[PDB]
Amino acid sequence: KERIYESMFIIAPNVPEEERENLVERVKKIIEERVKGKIDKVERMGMRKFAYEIKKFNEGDYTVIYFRCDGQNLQELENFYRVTPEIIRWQTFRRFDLEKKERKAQR
Repeated sequence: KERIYESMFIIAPNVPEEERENLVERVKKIIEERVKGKIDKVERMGMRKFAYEIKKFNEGDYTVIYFRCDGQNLQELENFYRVTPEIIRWQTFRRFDLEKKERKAQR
């Protein structure tokens, strides 16, 4: 069956908010068209302060995207992040807990 992932990415706070929203849209399209993932949820968490600096910023605009795919093209997303300096931090995780939960819901 398909695997469930989260990807959280943080946009630098000196990027205008409309450009921030466009970056979000670009990430969605990378997941849809390149990862070949189905998006389940986009959580726009908005601006949040860090414990200590990241790339010399003290805050950044958080988004988490929950998606499912076959796990074979995840590098498409990683490679988008690698070339996009406006995204100052990201992390992508397979959500085994959510896969287990779904199997449980189904029975």
